[PDB]
Amino acid sequence: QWTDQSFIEMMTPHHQDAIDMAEMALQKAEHPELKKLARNIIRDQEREIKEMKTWYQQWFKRPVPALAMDLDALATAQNFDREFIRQMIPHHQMAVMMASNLKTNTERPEMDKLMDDIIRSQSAEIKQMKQWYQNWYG
Ligand SMILES: [Cu+]
Ligand SMILES: [Cu+]
Repeated sequence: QWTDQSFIEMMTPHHQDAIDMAEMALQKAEHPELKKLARNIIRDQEREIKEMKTWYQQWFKRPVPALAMDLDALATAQNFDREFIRQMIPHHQMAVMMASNLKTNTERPEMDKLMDDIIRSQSAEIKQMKQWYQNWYG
């Protein structure tokens, strides 16, 4: 059962990985649909990281401590877009399934709004990537 603290500790680098892949995609992606996604992942998940880091400080009197994606496998992948989606889909799935779990445990209104946002946007992005993968590679 996830608590507010351990969730943020895990979700922070998880979001950071997505941002890092999305930044790489601004350079290496071919399909414009993918770059529009990346620009959204960057904007929306940097904002959530910033909030998680803030809340963590406010609630736990210290910054988020530190110590799932393979960015070198993506960098040297023969087909960037295919490997982006192949990694970003299950990555988003962990986010969704976790956000749903914490949703029924947390008592903080900040986390409850955050869970809904994750569940909402990331599920939608999954639907887009599934569709793109079918059109480009199906
Ligand atoms: Cu994340
Ligand atoms: Cu993701």
